[PDB]
Amino acid sequence: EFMVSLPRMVYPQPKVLTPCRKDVLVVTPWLAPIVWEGTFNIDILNEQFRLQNTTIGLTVFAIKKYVAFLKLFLETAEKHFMVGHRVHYYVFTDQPAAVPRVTLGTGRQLSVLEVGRRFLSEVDYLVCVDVDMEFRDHVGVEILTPLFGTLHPSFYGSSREAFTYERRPQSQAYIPKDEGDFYYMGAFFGGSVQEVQRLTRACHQAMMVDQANGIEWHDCSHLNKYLLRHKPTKVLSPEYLWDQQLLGWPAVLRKLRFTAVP
Ligand SMILES: [Hg+2]
Ligand SMILES: [Hg+2]
Ligand SMILES: [Hg+2]
Ligand SMILES: [Hg+2]
Ligand SMILES: [Hg+2]
Repeated sequence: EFMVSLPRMVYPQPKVLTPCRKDVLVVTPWLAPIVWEGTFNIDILNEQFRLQNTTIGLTVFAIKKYVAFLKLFLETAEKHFMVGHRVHYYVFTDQPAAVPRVTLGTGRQLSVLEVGRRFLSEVDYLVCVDVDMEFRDHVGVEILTPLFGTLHPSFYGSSREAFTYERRPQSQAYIPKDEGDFYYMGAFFGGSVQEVQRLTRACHQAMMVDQANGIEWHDCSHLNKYLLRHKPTKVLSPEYLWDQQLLGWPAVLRKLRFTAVP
């Protein structure tokens, strides 16, 4: 779409001969940024996305006992997720009446969809996350792109042969030992509505094929196969999907933004 000029802004000059980070990879081999603290100026990005009147959809499934995680999830999203931008939460649940009444900031809305094209007209981007989580620091427009995945926090330092991809050749999710860029976790992915729908359609079909052939990480295996074959346009660092009880707070993580609930 047509993009208006940015206003005058005052910020430190980028330093061509100073790397952002010397401890981590900040760009994939297909030139997608890998999003770590210290790589982005959020004021620039906020301007760019507000000038497009960007709306972000946040989708969460909360079935059976998982409804209990909604209150903390939504309260913390209010403090940390896309603050200043238009947000539409979509809570898919078998217990609509048990969704807690959480107070939202202006320009933010929540829809409860009961489970046993709306997204295209309502939001620009869709972000798909697990509900048994809390935001502890900024998660903002720096993630937005046509298609993103997030590095699994248990495997970011692992060699690809150790990745727990699907290794049975009979599965549609099969990845051999000599293939793989990263191990992505399904607990946080997203993109444009069109790209997220492409992904979820592909995954659903591959899973149907495997079921027909008698074969069943499941969600993570199919995601990982899709993102191998359709490279994400941004990758989120493990700042964006962490478990402090399991993994601590290593020096490489400057912020812990979205985490497991103890
Ligand atoms: Hg930098
Ligand atoms: Hg989704
Ligand atoms: Hg989702
Ligand atoms: Hg897939
Ligand atoms: Hg998937």
